[PDB]
Amino acid sequence: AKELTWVAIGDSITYLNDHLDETGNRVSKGYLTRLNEILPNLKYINQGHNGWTSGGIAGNIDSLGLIKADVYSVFLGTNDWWQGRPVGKLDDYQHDNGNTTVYGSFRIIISKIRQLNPEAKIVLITPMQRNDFVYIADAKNNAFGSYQKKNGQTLEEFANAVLTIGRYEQIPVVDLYHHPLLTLRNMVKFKHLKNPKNGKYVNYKYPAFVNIPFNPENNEYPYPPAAVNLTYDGLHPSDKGNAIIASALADVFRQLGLS
Ligand SMILES: [Cl-]
Repeated sequence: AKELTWVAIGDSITYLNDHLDETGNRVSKGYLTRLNEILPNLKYINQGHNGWTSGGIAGNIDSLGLIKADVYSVFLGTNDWWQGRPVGKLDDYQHDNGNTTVYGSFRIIISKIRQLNPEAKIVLITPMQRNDFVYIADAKNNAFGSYQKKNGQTLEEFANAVLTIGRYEQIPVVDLYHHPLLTLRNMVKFKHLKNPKNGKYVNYKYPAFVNIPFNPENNEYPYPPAAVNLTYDGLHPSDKGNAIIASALADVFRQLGLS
């Protein structure tokens, strides 16, 4: 019945597929679930680790319980960007300079996959753009969007590194970063914020909201249900976001002959 085991390696965007309560139930189907609806012979294993960088994945690579499978996807980098990890250069992927850059981490991860199954298909997924993130369970956990550099690096540099590794290895890449539907303006409808001039709440869409302070101690959660668009919190995909991701991933799986 064309059954294929698919290990999905990732961060919270992958993790949350099977923990919808952690989205505040804003999401009903994650991208693994949706991929499987499109390609029902693909049997996912969720190796998404909540909050992890590619550095964390690579650094713990022998302790994740990774198993032999027919196809692996790797969807990492957004947390590396936020944490300011150096992207590195292709040389860090080609040679063992340690788990000290994103390129280095991908070297470790792809090498492990090939150890597990030298015959397995591999797909890389670039980070999606992200707007201002506010954690639904604790608003003190927040981050600015990818319109701004973090530690001198753009999120686009991380997407470009993934694309470069894909080209070097002749491994297909799902480019979410440059996906024409996955734009900053469509991440959230508005941020619900106090107007500094009068203390009253106002719906500020993007890019207006970049100019309005958010104080999590003096402001309700700034992304009520009405704010959901491609994400429910600035960062993590909504049902709509997950559908677009799953469709893009399904196209690549088809091209690889996995359908
Ligand atoms: Cl699972």
